Amino acid sequence: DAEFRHDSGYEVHHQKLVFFAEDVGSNKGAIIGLMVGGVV
Amino acid sequence: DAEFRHDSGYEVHHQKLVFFAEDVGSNKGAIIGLMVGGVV
Amino acid sequence: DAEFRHDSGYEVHHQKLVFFAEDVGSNKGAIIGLMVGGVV
Amino acid sequence: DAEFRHDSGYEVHHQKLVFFAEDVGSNKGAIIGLMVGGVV
Amino acid sequence: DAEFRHDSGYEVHHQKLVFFAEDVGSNKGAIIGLMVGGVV
Amino acid sequence: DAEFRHDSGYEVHHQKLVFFAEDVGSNKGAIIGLMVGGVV
Amino acid sequence: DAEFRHDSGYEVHHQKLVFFAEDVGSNKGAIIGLMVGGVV
Amino acid sequence: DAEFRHDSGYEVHHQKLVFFAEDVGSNKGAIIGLMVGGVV
Amino acid sequence: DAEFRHDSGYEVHHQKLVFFAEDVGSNKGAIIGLMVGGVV
Amino acid sequence: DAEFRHDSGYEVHHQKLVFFAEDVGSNKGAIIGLMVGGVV
Repeated sequence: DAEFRHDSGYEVHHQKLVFFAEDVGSNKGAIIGLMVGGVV
Repeated sequence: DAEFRHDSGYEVHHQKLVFFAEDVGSNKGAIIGLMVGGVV
Repeated sequence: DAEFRHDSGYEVHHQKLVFFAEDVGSNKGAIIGLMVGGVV
Repeated sequence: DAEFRHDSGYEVHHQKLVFFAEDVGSNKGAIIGLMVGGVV
Repeated sequence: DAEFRHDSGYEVHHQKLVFFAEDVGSNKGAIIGLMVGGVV
Repeated sequence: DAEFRHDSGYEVHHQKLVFFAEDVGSNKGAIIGLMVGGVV
Repeated sequence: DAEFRHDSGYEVHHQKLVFFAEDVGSNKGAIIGLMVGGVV
Repeated sequence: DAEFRHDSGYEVHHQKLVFFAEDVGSNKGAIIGLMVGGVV
Repeated sequence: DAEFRHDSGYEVHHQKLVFFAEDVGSNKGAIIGLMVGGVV
Repeated sequence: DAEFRHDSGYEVHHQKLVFFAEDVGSNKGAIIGLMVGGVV
């Protein structure tokens, strides 16, 4: 319901070689998965 | 409803590389999984 | 609703590499798994 | 009351590599597992 | 009032590699497991 | 032709789904690897 | 050296899922490192 | 000692899921590692 | 002493789940490590 | 007499689940280690 009202939080403050999934407010009741990798 | 116009703050940072998921408020009953690997 | 009239704060930061599931408030009746590996 | 006003805390500042599941407040009737491996 | 006092602070950090699965303050009725291995 | 001759080896043969990197005869020199995950 | 266009083998298959990396008898510098995971 | 001209073949047969990695010959000055995990 | 059979041979195979990490035939000055876990 | 030979020239397997990590043939100036764990 409430989400576009204000920022429930924050992430990231300037960096290199970084990735993520920013999802807040209300999650969904199901299934989720993710994978990542890097060399050197 | 679950989070009124309150404060709450979050920030992410790192050096080389970083990744993940960000979910605040109230999670639901489901399933989640993640994996990561690197070779140097 | 949990997280009654409050603020709460959290921050994450590492060097080499870091990953995880950043979630504030409280856990729920579900399942979660994570795995990571690196070669030096 | 569970938590309090102002920043509740923080996690992850500096270190080689780290991963896991972060959840404040109180844990619920669920299950969690994680594993990591590295070769020198 | 619960864990120790009102406002507080928390941060995660160490060496080599570290991982955990749980909530700060206190734990509840649940289950968790962790394993790690490496070769010198 | 050190790569044909008779039947070097064999196994199972035929499947529902498969993925990887087939490298025979010759290969590269350095470092190789990555990370992958699948559900169900 | 017996590596340039040498022999490897055969295999892989069944009726589910398979993943990995196979290279002819040619083990060079840092090679073959990573991690993988899957859930049912 | 090594595979001095004497045939060479390898085959892998699994069922549910299988993963692996390695050089079919001689492990020279290098390093290799792998990790895998699965949950019901 | 070092391989001694027609059709060379083969390696890797199982049912439920299996993992292997190591150079075939012979090995030299190197290092290898692997770890795996499952819950069910 | 060669060490526990099961890789090259043969087949690698077991029951339910199995894993292995080490140099097969002759243990020279090298090091290898592996670990695994599982729960109900």
